[PDB]
Amino acid sequence: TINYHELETSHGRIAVRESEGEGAPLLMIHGNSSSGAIFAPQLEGEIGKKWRVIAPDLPGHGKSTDAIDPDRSYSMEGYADAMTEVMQQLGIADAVVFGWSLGGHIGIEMIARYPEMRGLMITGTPPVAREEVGQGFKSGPDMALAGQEIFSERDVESYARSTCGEPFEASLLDIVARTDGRARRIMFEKFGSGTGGNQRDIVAEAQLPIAVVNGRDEPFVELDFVSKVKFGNLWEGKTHVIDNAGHAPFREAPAEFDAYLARFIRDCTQLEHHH
Repeated sequence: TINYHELETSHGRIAVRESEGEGAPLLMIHGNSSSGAIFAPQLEGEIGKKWRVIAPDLPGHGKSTDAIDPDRSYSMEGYADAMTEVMQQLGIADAVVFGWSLGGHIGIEMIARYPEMRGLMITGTPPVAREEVGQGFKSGPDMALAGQEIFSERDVESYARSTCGEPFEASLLDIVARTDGRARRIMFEKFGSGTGGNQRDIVAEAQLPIAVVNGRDEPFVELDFVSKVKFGNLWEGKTHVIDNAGHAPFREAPAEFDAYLARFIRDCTQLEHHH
């Protein structure tokens, strides 16, 4: 079973889901207007059965409260601070981190804050400097929604369908509709303004293994750009692409995604470590 509990943090009350796996811990960080509940396939499947999968809800998302201070919390760096505080409270310093989309950007910001991170996998995330946003992302009809505060019952359906892919479930509406819209607006403005660390430079200089896994039919991320990004230590020496998946391969193509994630976790935690 999945163990659910809530943490009182400086950012607000944070909802946390944990699998019962006895193995090394994996923090999974959800995307913009999503929730850790999206990682059901990993929490409840083979990944969560073996490893201790931790899937919280960001402030303003899911079953977490809105941020005590939106100006502090709703940014890639603010979320990274919140997740670092969560891991401190959970007593876990050496998790492997998986970040989906916004969660991948948060994971990149966590590299400086969480130095014993054993690896970072990013999916739906182009590491970009602020001036590279146009190169790293695909312009499109749903792109503006990322930073749009007010969602109607539509501009909730469109967002949910494009970000989560097949299969669509009504429960996805509940998740997206709950999101504190201020979090979209403030995060987006701050990212475009470079209030946090330059993500291009961070991943180029990072020594920990970074894995990059995307769906081939990504509607938001330019895969050609991603395949050209410099990483200090790119896992298996290339960026990886899963056929018949878009923005959310961990739910669209779970067995194939899990092959990458399991192999990455094993490599980052179960191999002899040298320098």
